Amino acid sequence: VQAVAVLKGDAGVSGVVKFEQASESEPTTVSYEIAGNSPNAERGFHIHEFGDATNGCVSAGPHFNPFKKTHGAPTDEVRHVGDMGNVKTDENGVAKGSFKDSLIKLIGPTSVVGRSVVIHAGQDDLGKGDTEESLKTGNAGPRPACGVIGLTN
Amino acid sequence: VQAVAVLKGDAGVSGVVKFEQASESEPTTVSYEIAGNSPNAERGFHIHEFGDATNGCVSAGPHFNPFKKTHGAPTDEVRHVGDMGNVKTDENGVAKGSFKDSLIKLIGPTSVVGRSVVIHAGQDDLGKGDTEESLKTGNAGPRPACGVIGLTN
Ligand SMILES: [Cu+2]
Ligand SMILES: [Cu+2]
Ligand SMILES: [Zn+2]
Ligand SMILES: [Zn+2]
Repeated sequence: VQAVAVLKGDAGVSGVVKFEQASESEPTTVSYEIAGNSPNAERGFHIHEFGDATNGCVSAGPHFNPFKKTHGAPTDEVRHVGDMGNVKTDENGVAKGSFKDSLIKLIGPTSVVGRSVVIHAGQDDLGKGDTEESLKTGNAGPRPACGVIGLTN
Repeated sequence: VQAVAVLKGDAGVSGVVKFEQASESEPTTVSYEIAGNSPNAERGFHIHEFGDATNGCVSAGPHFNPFKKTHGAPTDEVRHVGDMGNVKTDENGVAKGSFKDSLIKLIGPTSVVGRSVVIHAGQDDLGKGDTEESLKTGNAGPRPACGVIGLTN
């Protein structure tokens, strides 16, 4: 199964995020190409609960957290399903790469199809900051771009 | 369960389409508010197979037709699942209304979540025209606006 999200916003940030999972027990491969970010930085990358674009990126809601855990790093045992950490931007402000993830799924009760992908304006503290907010959002900041995850061929 | 699609394009057409279904056997209520259309006309309204927005409204693919039937009217026995017919625009070019549909579903194997909603620039001939194209698209024409159907609260 394949899915894709086109990140759009009004801050000059945009990109494409592709998802791919063969079966439900298999990990999902996430590939992304995002431009318009600050050069040479880390930017929070997450899947938010709602694929609602009526109110910009705001209506996407909180991080997809069906298991009611606190915010963390993709590699943490305790993290939100939608926690993809930080993406690295080069000197031209382009973030590009891919990775596999076992919590994010395109099949089953926790499918992210129809939900949102959000790129933040700030760095994700991975739930290590000493603030209550660290545990919810990772203090990643504003959401310059987002896209609803849709099915593709 | 509730879902929504925000129709965007570069032709001045835009709107919001909301979906609502309590259980899978129940009909889905579709509500829509679209502006920027030709005044006092009929415009093809359909759910296309892919929620792929990488290539404008083109990448949304054909009408959602899991049962491999020909194009028809919402009331026809033989129609594509995604066949919502024509929406009527007033003197200000606004199409607004709602209806229930038993083929369109937000739950189950034929869920339209993650797929696309497309408003056309032309009138849907409801598969009555005498052209082969009538049976595929209804000769509805160009796709000025579309949106990926996402989950909401
Ligand atoms: Cu986020
Ligand atoms: Cu159509
Ligand atoms: Zn999180
Ligand atoms: Zn059709």
